Amino acid sequence: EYPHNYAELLQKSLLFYEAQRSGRLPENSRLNWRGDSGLEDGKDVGLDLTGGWYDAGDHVKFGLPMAYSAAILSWSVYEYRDAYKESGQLDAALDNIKWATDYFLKAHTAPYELWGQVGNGALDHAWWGPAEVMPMKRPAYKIDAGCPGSDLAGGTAAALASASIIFKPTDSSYSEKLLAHAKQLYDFADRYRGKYSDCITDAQQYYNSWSGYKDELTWGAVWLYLATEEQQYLDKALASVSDWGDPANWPYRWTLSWDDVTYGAQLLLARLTNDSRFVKSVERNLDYWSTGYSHNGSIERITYTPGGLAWLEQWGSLRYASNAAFLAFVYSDWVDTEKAKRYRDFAVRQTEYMLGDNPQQRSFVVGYGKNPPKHPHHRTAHGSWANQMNVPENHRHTLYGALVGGPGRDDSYRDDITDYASNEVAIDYNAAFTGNVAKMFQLFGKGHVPLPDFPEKETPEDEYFAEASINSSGNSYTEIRAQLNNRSGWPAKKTDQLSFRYYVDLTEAVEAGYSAEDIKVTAGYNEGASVSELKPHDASKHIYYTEVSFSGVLIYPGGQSAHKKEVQFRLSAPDGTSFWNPENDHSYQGLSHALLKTRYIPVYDDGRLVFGHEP
Ligand SMILES: [Ca+2]
Ligand SMILES: [Ca+2]
Ligand SMILES: [Cl-]
Ligand code: NA
Repeated sequence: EYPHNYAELLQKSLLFYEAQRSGRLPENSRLNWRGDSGLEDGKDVGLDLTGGWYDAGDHVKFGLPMAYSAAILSWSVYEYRDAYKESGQLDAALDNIKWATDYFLKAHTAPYELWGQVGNGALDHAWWGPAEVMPMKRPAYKIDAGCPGSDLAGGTAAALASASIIFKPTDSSYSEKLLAHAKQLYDFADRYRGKYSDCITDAQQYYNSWSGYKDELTWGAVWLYLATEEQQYLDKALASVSDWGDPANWPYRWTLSWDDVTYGAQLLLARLTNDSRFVKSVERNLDYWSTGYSHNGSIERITYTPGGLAWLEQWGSLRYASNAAFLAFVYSDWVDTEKAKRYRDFAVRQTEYMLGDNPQQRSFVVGYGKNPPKHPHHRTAHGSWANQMNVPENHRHTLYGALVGGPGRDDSYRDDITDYASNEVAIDYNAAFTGNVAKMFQLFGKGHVPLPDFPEKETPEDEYFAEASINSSGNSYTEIRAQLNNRSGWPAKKTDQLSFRYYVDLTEAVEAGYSAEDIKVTAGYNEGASVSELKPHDASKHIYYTEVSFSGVLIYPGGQSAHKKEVQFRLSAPDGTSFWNPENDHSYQGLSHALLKTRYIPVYDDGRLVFGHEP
């Protein structure tokens, strides 16, 4: 069997959020395959909008699911702080939530203005490569008083308010700052009513506000109550519920998600009030998800796969079962009735399904457990240099901790980078899941310890190199074809100051009465390089080189044309001479007429040797 370690699992789930980081990364970052990215986010609107999380396997920063994810992560630290502490993961949980809330503070530039998206969906998704080298424009979009977004603003207010609670013990001034912004955002949500996707209309095609904003208005208010213990916010929360309509008709067949936070709001209000409206609605939902909801005369129950997974729909199936399990866990830690036992058992069984107890006999958490998914739908972890999903054929990097979309309604599943149902990853997928892992550690994790010095720095493959071949060679010249490659991935990096050197031995020239001045270096077919005349490398041994420089030419791992540039160059002794001998030339060794990588044409970036061997 797989020997589960819930401290390790929790550690890895938080490492997933570290892999999602946009912006300038700290020096002490645990992932050597992530570098600075999105550094111009907000420049088109004159703001520093850098930081935050990439949503999924893409690089749009979608505000509504980012707020949701930070809120739920904060919620689980609020409920299960001791589990985070004893598993060693509290510092990492706070540090990862702070990455999101720091971005919310930058996005909240004015009391009634909130930047809600960076990146355009079509522009971002049309290109398949690592975040560090994104070549497209990344526009920023906002809501404000003239074009509001009570769902986005309310959900971000909830994220800041919940975060303000969990940061207070270790950073009271940051806590106070989070809380002050949360009050402003909630006033924005309350006073200027509308769905954010009616204003940031790009979001309609990815994170449409299907449920509207009445749920976020309750959600933000109750979180502000929990964060201030001021009665006005509880009153506002309860008043906002009147817009939910007749309590007999409250929905119960969905679950907590980035779109519908009704299920979180009513659960929090049930604990605060014991009002039968919220208690009954919570239990209708969790009955429907677990044993079945009894109408007195019939039993209504969510679809279950034959393998035991509670199956809501085709996309992010595991995310939905995890979100339900988190509600079940939190409710079963509150309520005293038999429903506490039934919901707890449900939550454990669903969590055990996605950790390996399923017909596929495999974990659905990348880099954890038995036979985890190897091909999650994730641009930067895959690391294509060619703008193609099947190049390379395996991921360059391990996206530790990511919960994939998972099986279909018949437990079917395919570990395929293009299978979006199976292998999508996303910050909202991992948010409640992270809390469920904390609870699994509390319940079953005695003696579980996290992994030390983890993860190990990945050893890079060849990232910068020339492939070269011999065009022709005579007794007075050598002509070379070269393609200078940037296939970087540890981390991927844009390079516009790449160069290489081609080394020759001129001993036979000196013996014949000639010198380096008599060799002419010329370019033929050329995609933007300069080729120097010969320069000395070792004067005593008559070793010279030509410097071939693509200075000012952008080369980067983002497409078949983007990752390489070509130049053909010739080194010529005077016409009619016969001394020229390439066979003792350092950079000529092993070359054939077929283009092939060579370690003897060293490559430089801004003058720094980055690959290959000098003589
Ligand atoms: Ca909503
Ligand atoms: Ca020679
Ligand atoms: Cl290209
Ligand atoms: Na693989």
